[PDB]
Amino acid sequence: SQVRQNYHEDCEASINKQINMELYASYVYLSMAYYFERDDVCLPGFAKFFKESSDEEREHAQTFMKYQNCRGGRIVLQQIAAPSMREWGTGLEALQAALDLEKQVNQSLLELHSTASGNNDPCLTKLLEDEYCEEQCDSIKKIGCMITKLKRCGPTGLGECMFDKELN
Amino acid sequence: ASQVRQNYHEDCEASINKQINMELYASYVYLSMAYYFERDDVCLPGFAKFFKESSDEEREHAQTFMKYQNCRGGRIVLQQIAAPSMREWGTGLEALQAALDLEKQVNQSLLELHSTASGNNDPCLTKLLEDEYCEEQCDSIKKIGCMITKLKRCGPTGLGECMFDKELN
Amino acid sequence: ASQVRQNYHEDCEASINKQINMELYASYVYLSMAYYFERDDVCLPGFAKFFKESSDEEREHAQTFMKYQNCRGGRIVLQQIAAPSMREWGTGLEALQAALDLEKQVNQSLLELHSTASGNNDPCLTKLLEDEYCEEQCDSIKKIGCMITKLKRCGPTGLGECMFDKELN
Amino acid sequence: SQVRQNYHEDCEASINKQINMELYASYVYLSMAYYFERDDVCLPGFAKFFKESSDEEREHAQTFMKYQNCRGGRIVLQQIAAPSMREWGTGLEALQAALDLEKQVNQSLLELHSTASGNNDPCLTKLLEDEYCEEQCDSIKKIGCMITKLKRCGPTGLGECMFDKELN
Amino acid sequence: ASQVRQNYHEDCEASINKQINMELYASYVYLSMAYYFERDDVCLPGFAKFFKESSDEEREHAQTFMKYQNCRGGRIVLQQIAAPSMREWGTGLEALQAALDLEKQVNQSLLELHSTASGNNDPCLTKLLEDEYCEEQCDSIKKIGCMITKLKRCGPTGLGECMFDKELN
Ligand SMILES: [Fe+3]
Ligand SMILES: [Fe+3]
Ligand SMILES: [Fe+3]
Ligand SMILES: [Fe+3]
Ligand SMILES: [Fe+3]
Ligand SMILES: [Fe+3]
Ligand SMILES: [Fe+3]
Ligand SMILES: [Fe+3]
Repeated sequence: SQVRQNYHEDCEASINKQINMELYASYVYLSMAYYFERDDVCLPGFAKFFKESSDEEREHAQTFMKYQNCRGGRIVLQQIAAPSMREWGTGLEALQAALDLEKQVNQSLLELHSTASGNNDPCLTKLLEDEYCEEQCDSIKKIGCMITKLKRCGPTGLGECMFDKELN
Repeated sequence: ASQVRQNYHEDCEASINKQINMELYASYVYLSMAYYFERDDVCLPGFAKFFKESSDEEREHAQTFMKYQNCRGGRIVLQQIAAPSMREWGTGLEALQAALDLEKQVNQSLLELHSTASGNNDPCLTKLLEDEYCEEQCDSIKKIGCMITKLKRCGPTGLGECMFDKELN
Repeated sequence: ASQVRQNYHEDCEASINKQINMELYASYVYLSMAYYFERDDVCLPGFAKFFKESSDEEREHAQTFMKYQNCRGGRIVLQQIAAPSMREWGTGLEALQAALDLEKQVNQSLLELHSTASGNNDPCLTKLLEDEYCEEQCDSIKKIGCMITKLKRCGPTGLGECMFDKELN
Repeated sequence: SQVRQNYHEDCEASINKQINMELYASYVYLSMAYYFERDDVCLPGFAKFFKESSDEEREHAQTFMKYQNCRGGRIVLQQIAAPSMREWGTGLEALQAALDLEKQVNQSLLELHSTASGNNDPCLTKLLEDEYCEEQCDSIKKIGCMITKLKRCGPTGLGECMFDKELN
Repeated sequence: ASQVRQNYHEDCEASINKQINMELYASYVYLSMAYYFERDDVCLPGFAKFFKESSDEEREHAQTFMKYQNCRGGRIVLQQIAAPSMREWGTGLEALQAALDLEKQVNQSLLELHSTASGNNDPCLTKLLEDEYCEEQCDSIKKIGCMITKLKRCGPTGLGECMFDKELN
């Protein structure tokens, strides 16, 4: 490829798995979002929050797809796994699953940060610092704080309603 | 002496410096509380905002006594600012109680500053205390006392703590 | 530990807390310089404003590390803020060379933290550390260096100190 | 009380009597105001002036009530005496009674200023200087000047009419 | 007496009248300084404007005490305004040190009035006196002190006097 320069083969394949990981995480958040719009659940604040996180994750994937093209590597998209669950239980259990999801996505980010370093691609490591750090710490903290807040407000009943309203 | 020094006693100057350190101390305390309420296991952003503002407020009060020192020709002597002895503030209610006690300590020290300036017939010092550390310091004490009262009523824990923090924000 | 914690070494936590203390101390020193230049026998409002803004900036840097400590689910442990090395900062030039030293000292501590953060596989700490030490410390250490050169040229005392203080303001 | 600090018991009770004194003075001015709206009197300038002074005094009372609460003392409101008169006579006699009223309210203010001083409440004395002085001297002078002016303009007849119009 | 009079000692009345005279004299002196610096062999318009505004301010202070005298139903008794101590005020620095002296002198008389007002149980006189002596006399005596320090630093004559006069303007 005419633009390819100092782009290791294994950085190329790791970028493709991060793309799949973000598309998957976007799919989970989509599952959670419409689970909370069910008639027997009906937590619209939760639903909006997970709709947006699913748009966010789909945007992160496209960011890694654009970086792939811009390095002259070639995107390899695979199947996107079905979400592990269909019914996410309570609002609290959804958030705990989402925190796990976010940590799973960001562990995978670190694994790609070491592959970028152990191949001397200074500018893929530059980009990953602007994902895995730049805003990852703000996002992991945000779900952590939501969990702390929901456990305080009382994780069921009226405390779950009040938490929903201040999400929305 | 000084150019701009006119009816300014020595132990007024040393009490002013003691007051500067006290305000800087209280500012540090509030800074401790502000970022405690931003820990991921706490997450009381309304509490955090209130104490961050009280921290800035206390710092500006320290600077008011610093300008007045310079202005009567005294000399600012700045000392070490001790860290709060206890930085696990616990609940929102425990922090408000510690804060109320802090406010009264600062105001006790000011009140003793007011007697020393009385036994020196430095009416300017007594006036500075009156124009700056009384109209709103009786308000700062009352607003905390009133937050305590509200937090107690709403229930000091759980859902009522949440709704208190919301109405604070 | 804390549930948001992920890849955060214990020695990084302690070094962030040391850096919070350095920035607060930095801020205290600049507070001293600011009100010393507001003394009725000094009256350099340019220097005074400069150090008072540097003192605010330093306090802001300290909160940046406090926020970050909370990010990674570490524990802010605040320490006593030492009294500044002196009270009389001498000429405007002496105050500036002391400030340059103080800046290099704070930046030195960032470097030790930077190595510690690199030898612990913490990409995001070194990213944060790298920005503060490099991005704008080649702003602030350069600008104080130029002020020192400019004040030596304009003449470090007398009329030249006056004109420097005006062009600062 | 959790906020109470350096607030002597006798400053607390004196604040309550000043509250009653201001509510009383507000009641007198209300009497004077509607006396001057009587069909056989009909001095609308006088009436407006006394309506406003009755609002003013009711506001001063509330100021002392807020200060009581803010020091953590407790408000004790008593009966409010009927005004000493029903018919205030001429405009001039109303003003002379009002000057007496104002001096009676401000003497009571001084008595509370000495109690605040002889108990070392620097910040109750601070507040009373912002009532008994801040504007008391301006207000006592204003009624004094009105009396001087009405005696000049001729205190009865057309001079009373002219004075009314420049009040209004 | 007068029918608005209430709690107003006879010796307070006489001391207010003395203070009216001091402020008018103060104002006259500053009038001298202003037009001396407008002489064709002096031509310092900065100093000239400064003293001409101080002369207006002093005249305003005098009317403040006149108004107050009327408040308490005392009698304004005006006295002859003495000629200023000289006509040639010398250097800008000498004029400023004379102004500092003049300000301290007027402020001295306020203090004697303050004690007289306190030893006569006149809370409102000392309140008024306290404000003028303290509130802005730590404005005006400090600002002249800083001008004196600044003019000594910039060099009290020659080019430095020029630059000071420009930064005044
Ligand atoms: Fe993500
Ligand atoms: Fe304070
Ligand atoms: Fe306060
Ligand atoms: Fe810094
Ligand atoms: Fe800096
Ligand atoms: Fe009244
Ligand atoms: Fe004056
Ligand atoms: Fe003056």
